[PDB]
Amino acid sequence: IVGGYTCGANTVPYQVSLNSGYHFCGGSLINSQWVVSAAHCYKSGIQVRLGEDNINVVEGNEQFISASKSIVHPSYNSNTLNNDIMLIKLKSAASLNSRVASISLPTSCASAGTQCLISGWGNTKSSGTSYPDVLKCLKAPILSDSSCKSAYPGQITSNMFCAGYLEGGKDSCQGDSGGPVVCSGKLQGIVSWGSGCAQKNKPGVYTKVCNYVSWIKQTIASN
Ligand SMILES: N=C(N)c1ccc(CNC(=O)[C@@H]2CCCN2C(=O)CNC2CCCCCC2)cc1
Ligand SMILES: [Ca+2]
Repeated sequence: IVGGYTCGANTVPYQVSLNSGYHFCGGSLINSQWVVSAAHCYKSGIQVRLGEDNINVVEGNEQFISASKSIVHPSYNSNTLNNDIMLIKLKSAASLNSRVASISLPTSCASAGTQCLISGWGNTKSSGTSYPDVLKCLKAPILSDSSCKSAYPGQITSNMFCAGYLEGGKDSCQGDSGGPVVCSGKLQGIVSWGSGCAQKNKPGVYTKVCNYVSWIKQTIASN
């Protein structure tokens, strides 16, 4: 997150870190057995880390649980990042508490202009690199689809939306991949892609979660 702030420990209790020896992606807890992340975060050997604030210090509220199964969206296209969404099953159910909580799925999509919270452990610099160890937060509005498509001609699909600031300085970034965009109490996006980070007229592009709720619900019910 570039241009954001320190959230504070466990103030985003649905935020997960995916670990394969190291943090490599975010995710969102949607019930005690399942996480949703980006398809481009797929890899073998994932451990889900819940209850995290400093990802390099054991502070006392963590739960580390191996994934038993990954399900990348059937229609994910890695070349275009269309349908950039993936479900991860936990080997054992998380113990849900005030620091380890699920986020609700949308009943409908969010409107342009709605303010959202984006969070993660990704790079905080727009030029160069610095990775935080505690969780960072950013308030950002959803942008109109027209502004989104003008920024990225021919590359935006119905399964994507932009959020952020066209003037630059505030955005998600590498390492935030797979993490949540929460608006009005619902998971509406997943950190997916963009051009650089926090560059002018290149806002963040997010997987449009409201298009996948039926797939998510049916998939979790059958797995
Ligand atoms: N909001 C931002 N500025 C932001 C930028 C980048 C990321 C991390 N994501 C990535 O780097 C992803 C995953 C692997 C390939 N990624 C890419 O973004 C590669 N570019 C795609 C492919 C080209 C056609 C349109 C799609 C964009 C996360 C956030
Ligand atoms: Ca920790």
